[PDB]
Amino acid sequence: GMHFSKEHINALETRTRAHFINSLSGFKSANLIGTQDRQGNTNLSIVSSVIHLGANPPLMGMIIRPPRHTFENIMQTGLYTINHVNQSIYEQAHQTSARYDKDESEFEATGLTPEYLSDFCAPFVKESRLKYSVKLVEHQHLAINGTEFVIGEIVDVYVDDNAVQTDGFIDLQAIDTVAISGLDCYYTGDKLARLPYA
Amino acid sequence: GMHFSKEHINALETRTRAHFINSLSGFKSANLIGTQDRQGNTNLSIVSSVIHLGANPPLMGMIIRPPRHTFENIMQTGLYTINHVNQSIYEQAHQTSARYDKDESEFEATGLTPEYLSDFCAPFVKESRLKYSVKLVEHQHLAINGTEFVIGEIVDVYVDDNAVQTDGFIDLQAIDTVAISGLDCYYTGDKLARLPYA
Ligand SMILES: [Ca+2]
Ligand SMILES: [Ca+2]
Ligand SMILES: [Ca+2]
Ligand SMILES: [Ca+2]
Repeated sequence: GMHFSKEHINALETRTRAHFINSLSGFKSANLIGTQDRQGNTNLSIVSSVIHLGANPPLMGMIIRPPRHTFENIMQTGLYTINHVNQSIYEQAHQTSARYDKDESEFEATGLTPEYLSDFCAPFVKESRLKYSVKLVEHQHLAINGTEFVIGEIVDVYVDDNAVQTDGFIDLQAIDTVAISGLDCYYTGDKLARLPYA
Repeated sequence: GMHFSKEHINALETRTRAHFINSLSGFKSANLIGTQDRQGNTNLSIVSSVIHLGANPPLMGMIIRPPRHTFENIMQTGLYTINHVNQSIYEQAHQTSARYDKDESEFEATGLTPEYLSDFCAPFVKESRLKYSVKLVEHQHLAINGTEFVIGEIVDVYVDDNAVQTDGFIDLQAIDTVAISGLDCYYTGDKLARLPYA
């Protein structure tokens, strides 16, 4: 067993320490966040920080890193979409994180395709098999490191046919959702089992 | 494609809605949180909400659901361990979530084994292959649904030999870390690829 002390971790070069600490949370979700400004200019960003907050009411949280437009659009319009990345699109999803021209939509820049549904004024990713609209409820600034904790209410959900079981469970491996580890590693899930209420 | 509206989701029975909304974040990390009270009584809980907050300083966040002892111990002593669940121990990890006697340690109650390291006064899970000590920095109460957002600084990390690559990356599949989806589904990761800075 190897031991990395607090001092040893601080000694590491910035990028090495980044890969290392970002690996420590365990698996993370891979989601595309669809937004637009008030003039209808769209944006799309991959994030790995979507976190469940509750089912009643249905609340989802995410942490925004210390592009600017995704957070700015959310703050200005209060609307966004969350779209599962899947194995067919994880390369294009990853590409959204590149730095683009100020007015360059990551939808336009990549092979991903926007989609508007149910009068919701933020674009969905057409290629995503599980996605939902979200309305901003609260944002909390974390001064400890400059992150933003964005809290929103789930509105509408769209999911491939046959994916949602009668008890509400969705098999993420069956719809080919991908997971992330570290800053840049993508994985599919291989189901072990569902375990009953302990 | 199926569409579940806000109204449809609210119509679902509590447990069905729970499975459904908890599936929507995508994959989640599976971590055991080791704690003890001021008298040395230990506790252990599985959580699926550990989230990366930053690498400099190294901060990890977690959301505690709306057992009491894990949060109480953290608040009273300011110390806890975060331990990756792996394929060999996910059944026992799941069992920690059962309701136990007031003074019954989940270490004692399950096949998992406590371990103290480097003078840190919170127990580690011996069987975990990636684990770290954490010191409480901040806790924020979320009144929107009664959750607690617990923020701590990573102190010491312990990891199986050969797991940490020279660039800091840790292959979670190689150390057999497990992921969670929904409320009760466990998975291993099957690596697709690491992608370069876009
Ligand atoms: Ca050593
Ligand atoms: Ca496109
Ligand atoms: Ca329909
Ligand atoms: Ca035991």
